[PDB]
Amino acid sequence: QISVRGLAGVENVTELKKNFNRHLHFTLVKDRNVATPRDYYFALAHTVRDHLVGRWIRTQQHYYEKDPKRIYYLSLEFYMGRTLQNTMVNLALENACDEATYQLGLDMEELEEIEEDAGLGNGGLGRLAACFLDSMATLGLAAYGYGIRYEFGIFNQKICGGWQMEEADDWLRYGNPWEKARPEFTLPVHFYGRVEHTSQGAKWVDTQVVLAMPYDTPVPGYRNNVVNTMRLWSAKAPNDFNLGYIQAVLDRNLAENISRVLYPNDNFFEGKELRLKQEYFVVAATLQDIIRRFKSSTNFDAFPDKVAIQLNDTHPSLAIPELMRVLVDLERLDWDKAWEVTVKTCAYTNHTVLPEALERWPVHLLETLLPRHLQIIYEINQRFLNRVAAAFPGDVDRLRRMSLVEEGAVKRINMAHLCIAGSHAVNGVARIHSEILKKTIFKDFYELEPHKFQNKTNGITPRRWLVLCNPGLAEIIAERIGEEYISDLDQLRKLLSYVDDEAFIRDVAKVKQENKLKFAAYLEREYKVHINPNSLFDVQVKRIHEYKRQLLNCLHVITLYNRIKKEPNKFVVPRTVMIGGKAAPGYHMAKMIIKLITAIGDVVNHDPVVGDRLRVIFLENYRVSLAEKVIPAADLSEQISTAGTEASGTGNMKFMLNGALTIGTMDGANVEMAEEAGEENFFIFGMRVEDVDRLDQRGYNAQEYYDRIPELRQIIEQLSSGFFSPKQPDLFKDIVNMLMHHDRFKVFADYEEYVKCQERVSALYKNPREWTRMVIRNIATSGKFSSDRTIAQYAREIWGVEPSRQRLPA
Amino acid sequence: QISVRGLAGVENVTELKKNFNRHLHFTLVKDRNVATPRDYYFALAHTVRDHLVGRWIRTQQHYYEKDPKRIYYLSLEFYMGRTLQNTMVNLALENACDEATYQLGLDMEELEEIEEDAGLGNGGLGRLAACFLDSMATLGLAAYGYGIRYEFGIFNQKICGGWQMEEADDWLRYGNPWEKARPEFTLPVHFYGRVEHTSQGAKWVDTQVVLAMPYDTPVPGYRNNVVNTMRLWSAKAPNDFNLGYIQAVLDRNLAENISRVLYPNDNFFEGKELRLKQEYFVVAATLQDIIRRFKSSTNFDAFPDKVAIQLNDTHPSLAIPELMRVLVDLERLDWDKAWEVTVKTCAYTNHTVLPEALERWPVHLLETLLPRHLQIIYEINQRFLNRVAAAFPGDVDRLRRMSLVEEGAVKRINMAHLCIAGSHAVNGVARIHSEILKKTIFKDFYELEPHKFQNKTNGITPRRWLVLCNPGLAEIIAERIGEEYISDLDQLRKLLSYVDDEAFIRDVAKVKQENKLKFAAYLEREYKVHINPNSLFDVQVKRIHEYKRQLLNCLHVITLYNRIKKEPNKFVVPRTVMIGGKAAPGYHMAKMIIKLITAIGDVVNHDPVVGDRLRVIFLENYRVSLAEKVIPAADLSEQISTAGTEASGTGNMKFMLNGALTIGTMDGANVEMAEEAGEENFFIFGMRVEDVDRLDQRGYNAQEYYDRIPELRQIIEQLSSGFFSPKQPDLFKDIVNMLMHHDRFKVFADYEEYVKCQERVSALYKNPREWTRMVIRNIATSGKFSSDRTIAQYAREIWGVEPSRQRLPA
Ligand SMILES: O=C(O)c1ccc(-c2nnc([C@@H]3O[C@H](CO)[C@@H](O)[C@H](O)[C@H]3O)[nH]2)cc1
Ligand SMILES: O=C(O)c1ccc(-c2nnc([C@@H]3O[C@H](CO)[C@@H](O)[C@H](O)[C@H]3O)[nH]2)cc1
Ligand SMILES: O=c1[nH]cnc2c1ncn2[C@@H]1O[C@@H](COP(=O)(O)O)[C@@H](O)[C@H]1O
Ligand SMILES: O=c1[nH]cnc2c1ncn2[C@@H]1O[C@@H](COP(=O)(O)O)[C@@H](O)[C@H]1O
Ligand SMILES: *Cc1c(COP(=O)(O)O)cnc(C)c1O
Ligand SMILES: *Cc1c(COP(=O)(O)O)cnc(C)c1O
Repeated sequence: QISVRGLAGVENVTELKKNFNRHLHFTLVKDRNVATPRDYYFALAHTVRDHLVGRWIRTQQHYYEKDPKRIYYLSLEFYMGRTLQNTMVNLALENACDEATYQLGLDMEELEEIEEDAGLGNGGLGRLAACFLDSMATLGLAAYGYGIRYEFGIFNQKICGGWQMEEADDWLRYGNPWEKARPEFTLPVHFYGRVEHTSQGAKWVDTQVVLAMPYDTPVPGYRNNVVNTMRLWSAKAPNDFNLGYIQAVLDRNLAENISRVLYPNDNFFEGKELRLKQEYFVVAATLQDIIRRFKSSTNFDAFPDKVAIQLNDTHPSLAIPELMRVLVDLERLDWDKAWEVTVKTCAYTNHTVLPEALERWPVHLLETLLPRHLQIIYEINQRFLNRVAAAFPGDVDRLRRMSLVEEGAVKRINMAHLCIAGSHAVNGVARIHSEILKKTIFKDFYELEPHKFQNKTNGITPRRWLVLCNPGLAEIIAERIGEEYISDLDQLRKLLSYVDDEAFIRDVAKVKQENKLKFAAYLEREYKVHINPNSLFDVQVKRIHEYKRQLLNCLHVITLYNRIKKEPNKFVVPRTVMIGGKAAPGYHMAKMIIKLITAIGDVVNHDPVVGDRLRVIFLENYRVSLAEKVIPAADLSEQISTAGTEASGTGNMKFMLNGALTIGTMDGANVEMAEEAGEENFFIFGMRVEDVDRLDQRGYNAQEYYDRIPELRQIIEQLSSGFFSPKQPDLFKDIVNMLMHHDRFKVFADYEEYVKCQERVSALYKNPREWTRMVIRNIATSGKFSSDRTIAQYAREIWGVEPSRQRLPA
Repeated sequence: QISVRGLAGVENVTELKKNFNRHLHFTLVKDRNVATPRDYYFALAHTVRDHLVGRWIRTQQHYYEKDPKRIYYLSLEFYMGRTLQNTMVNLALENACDEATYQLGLDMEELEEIEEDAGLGNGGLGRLAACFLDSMATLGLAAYGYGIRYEFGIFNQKICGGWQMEEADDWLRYGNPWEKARPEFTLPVHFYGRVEHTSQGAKWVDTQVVLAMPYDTPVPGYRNNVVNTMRLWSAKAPNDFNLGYIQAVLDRNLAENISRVLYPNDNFFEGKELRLKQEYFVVAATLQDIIRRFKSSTNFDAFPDKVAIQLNDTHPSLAIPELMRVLVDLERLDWDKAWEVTVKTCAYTNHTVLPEALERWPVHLLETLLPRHLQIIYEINQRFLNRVAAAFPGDVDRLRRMSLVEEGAVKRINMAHLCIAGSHAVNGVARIHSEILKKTIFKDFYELEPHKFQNKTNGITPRRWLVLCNPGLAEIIAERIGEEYISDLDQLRKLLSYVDDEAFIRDVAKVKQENKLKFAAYLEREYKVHINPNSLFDVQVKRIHEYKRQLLNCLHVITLYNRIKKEPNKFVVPRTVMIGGKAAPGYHMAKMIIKLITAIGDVVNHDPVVGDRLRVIFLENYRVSLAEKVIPAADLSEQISTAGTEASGTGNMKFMLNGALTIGTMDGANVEMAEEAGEENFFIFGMRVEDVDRLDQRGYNAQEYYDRIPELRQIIEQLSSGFFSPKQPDLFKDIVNMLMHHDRFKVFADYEEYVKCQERVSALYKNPREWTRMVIRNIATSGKFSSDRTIAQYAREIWGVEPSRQRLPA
């Protein structure tokens, strides 16, 4: 039906129908009389998978023959979401599959909804890794994603009595048709033991062994016939493990727990032994695989010419001492040569400056679990500090600040300092964040080695985040400027010539309206709730965290409610305020924020004086598949973190691409988005980084704001007195106490400017033509935020490889 | 090449090659350049599996339409072995697959050796269940096997320093291509809780829930296009299970442990809670499935007309109170009606009279785990004892003996008594065993309800145990009498007309000689040991147990050694004595017996005076796939259990079919084998049951035999003094002490007759023509021991269904 979804040729459709029926019969062992919709989904997924495998084999064969430099992207998280539609988009099969299924009496959209998200990440960091894989394949890079195949991904969120409850995400229950187990490339990983010093070096002995079994998933590029690999490791006990008899078999679970569950924290370091085991597990298995592939092309001087290892935050930082262990202890390279190879091979991306997010492992843990790695870390530290002392003689405090070993009650290893010492490139993820790294937390390292420090502003894939989730928008764009923009997003600039075009204005608004109707209906069906689709859709979706300031949004919502109640017969622009996201299970304040949001909804949504002027909805179980539905429906994107706290953001970019305007602080990538679109086309408010710093020097006193702003005082009195919790009047006292006395994120300091800026949003929404013209100016300038741009910069400036848009033969 | 393996038509071969390459490419995601032999095995298995699925769907469809009476065979064990060859045999595909693989440059026999045994049983009981499934499919019965999908089957046995070591049997590591997961038919199973009595009956509440997920495996009949189902249940935790967060997810293993591992005991009741959970798990899931299928054909009067449930020993005995629970508590039938339905539905097969093998569960366990079932058991008992009291008034001791509840230190439920009370048929597994049941342990029950008690002599499938494992023998038989004997084994009687046929005599001996050469070579390759293939192959393979008397065999072997050493220059018929089998991990005496056998080997095999006259080999890791290799190579089958202890045996039958002569006691099915072949064609020795009873009344005194038999005294002195363990002279004192003072199985009492009978074996082996003529008389009369005969008797005399040799259409 729509051009960007490709051709539905008679031959293709016939062949797809044949293969669908073949899989239903032979693969699934069903006939049409007892097949369920889930069987039909699987028969389609196997049909589409067959089209990948030829390209997958040929791509991997091509890399063996050409022997290009290989890029290894190491991450503890790959937030992939669903695969079926993305595969169809990238193979140009969507219209053919639609037609084929339609002729079989089936609705393909319904089958798509059956697939489970691969929820192997927490939020932005995990999703960035997924976008990056898509871009590396699209740009023809010989790239491999390496991670852990968690049995349970990010928990499913249920809301019960307004509180978050967690349920296990048993995503593999019905099988995963996309992966291929490769038990033949199973590798041993060692833990515990002790170090023996012999005549010819150190030996790590008496270890416990866990096997790492790989599962491979194909990663198709956009219409270029390249299919790369994501290799995820699963933990298995050896067969002699603990080998009365019955108990020894049941105790195999202790080893296999390593890959059981994703730690559900976003921007918070928990410090548990199981997490450290996960980190080493992924690193040790991956590095053996890398070395095997290198040897099957003595001479490790060429290793950095054939291998790049990108560390996604510090989570895989043990790659640095593990590489040194292998080169020194097993290959018998001298230390200095090994270190040169290591530094030239590794590069580190930092994703946060929040102190509670930084990994600082207790020395006693490393000593017990990884005794050889601790020795190597100490030697790295001594040699590194010797360089510092030579460059800054007498500066004893600098030595203490830069040490990999932190002194204190418990000695800890600072993993970020290890990553900087052992990498040839260190980057932040947006311009403001990379500057903050050089001025504050890594200032000392920047002064020693300025050449290491770079910026690589984040991006998102326009395949998933435009073509897949918003085909109506993709199509009206394609009608004007063709299809090349899908792999060259800078071509969206051509849309600025259609800012005064009456037909284009109408089409952009029509597509938004359709997306809003479709989402309003989705809400009714799956969650028994009614919304006005003519209201402004005001959306804040992201993990729940104090720094992201869902609480600031809550204060605005209550302000609007109180204004309506004060002057009920005055016109206000109707809004549907939607907030969604998961709280980490142990993060009490985040769980209280969720409860506050639902409690505000319980009052606002049932007040007959409000009517359909204001609705507050908590969107349950926010995840990649839900993002694909809500983002195309949004009018206003809330990006309201305290300046200096959101390293980049990527949700922000998804909203910009899909025709929402942004209300935001000058934080993370918001700064660059505003620069690209023009500040006049963005709703900027609040303290800049420098203003936050000035307040911190003086002392933040929240009481001053309470005393000066009557509207704010009223809200705090309502919270304290039980207005939003009549049966439990003190339910929110922890929230009030934090806001008044211990608010690290200065919610009150941005309240007045936020409310005023929100009034400007409402004023523009009253003039649909001008709202839509501003939207066009945003979409048109979103090209910089393609992850294709991001990856091309990594490739050229860090990895030393050239991207290619050349197609492999089919 | 050979006729019984079917046709290799050009069209068939071409199609198999095409599909093999299709699976290698699309299913396995390999090309020929990186494929391993394991990949080739999987590509073949998927190719053969495709030929099953059409017949499988059609068979199950046919049962839905015709609605025949369904037979449910409940077992905790299904000892299946490998599937690939058996599937080819039953579909007549073996020669075509051989030719197809040969044209691809591959050796099919090598690929077959890659497949793991499905080792989901311990020995005879589990293997009987597997033979039965094959016969039920071959006889066109609408039959379902129901069990547990253990993650770890019977342990792999390694011998280290002559001792058994156990290793986990991780049989699913590389995947199982034969099964199909059916997560859509997942069912809840309840544990713990308590009983509430309401106005309208008992309710079982506050239970813990475990999910039972079914996996289905096809069971093809012999060339009749029938494919039945074996449904095995796997334990899964619900997603809200224990739902800090991380620990709750890791604790899901506690529920999933139910299906983790097979208890490795043969003829020994251990009494562990986990085993009871396994028993209930299989019963509760299976009964829900049965009832669902019955309702999808109010009125449970027709239930026994549409359903038969066969209990494989007492392991699934909880089916009786579970059926009552469902009918009374959930369907609201009155007790008497429910009991009538239950009794008419259930039948019980007993497999042992050894007292330590009988299940007697402590009441406190049932009270905690299954409180409603315990109440139902007590009510069954009271009503049953009321009938006993009315039939035998005043006989208070009979009431105590027959009670389902045993008094004592700990009260126990006798599960055999429950099975008799709640079944319309009770059978033993060989004539002598069924008679023993009526005279001894179930005498009281027989007097109350004589009509319940039957015999069904065991059997083996001639598909696996002749055609598959011994194609050379199958072929030379087929050349004379055609192929119909493979599904009608009584036709082997026609071979008696070829007992004086010189060509047939020569061919029978030639096939044995070929099998011996092939096995001698297998031993060299896989286990670095050399044997004389002209020696008599004297084989005892079965689980290690005192009752099976591997020790009696050991005494004969030492006797032969001592005779050689006494008169080294006298001719003796050369022998290779092979003993193999697993010991249960906690059965200390069984483990000592293994060590004795290897220690005898260490002395005998290295004595230069013995030469190649005598070799003693312990066959490591005895299992179904090893049975298929060693049994066709055997000359002498050792079946030497103390009279009254081996309920039937089935190894005995496998040897008879494959051209070995038998040395044995009049125990189990040996009695019927000797009756069929003629006692003159069997090497019978030792005490009969009545002689054992006479010795028990007088008192067995082993010292008397030691005092009277100099050859026996010498052996005991050798064991005691360290002749077979020079570095640890007292290593075998537990064995000596048991034989001299606490031998329940009267080894010494049968020693003299055993040695004399063995001398008669040697004398016959010296005359190859007469040995082979006796062999022909055994093979010719083995027809009774087809499991097809056994199943036809169950079908007619217990289940009330008619077997059919009619083919479904292809
Ligand atoms: O489990 C942990 O220990 C953990 C998880 C995520 C993070 C994390 N740190 N930063 C992020 C997000 O990364 C994305 C992608 O760069 C940025 O857009 C966000 O600004 C940042 O918060 N996530 C830190 C620690
Ligand atoms: O795990 C247990 O608790 C268990 C296992 C097997 C047995 C068992 N009882 N009898 C058998 C064997 O059954 C076969 C098949 O009928 C007979 O041929 C053997 O004689 C018998 O020992 N096995 C008892 C208990
Ligand atoms: O000996 C070979 N001949 C041809 N191709 C090979 C050989 N070894 C590896 N390859 C290719 O590389 C393999 C995948 O690379 P790996 O990820 O290093 O195992 C296969 O996909 C092959 O296409
Ligand atoms: O509604 C129906 N129409 C046709 N066949 C059915 C229907 N329901 C069940 N069946 C058959 O029975 C099913 C298997 O039986 P089950 O083991 O009871 O699920 C399928 O194999 C079908 O062939
Ligand atoms: C993009 C995305 C995020 C990151 O959003 P931010 O607003 O940048 O934190 C988190 N979760 C999901 C499911 C996403 O798709
Ligand atoms: C047949 C068989 C048995 C039973 O043999 P018995 O000699 O009757 O105990 C045990 N194990 C395996 C592997 C078998 O094939």
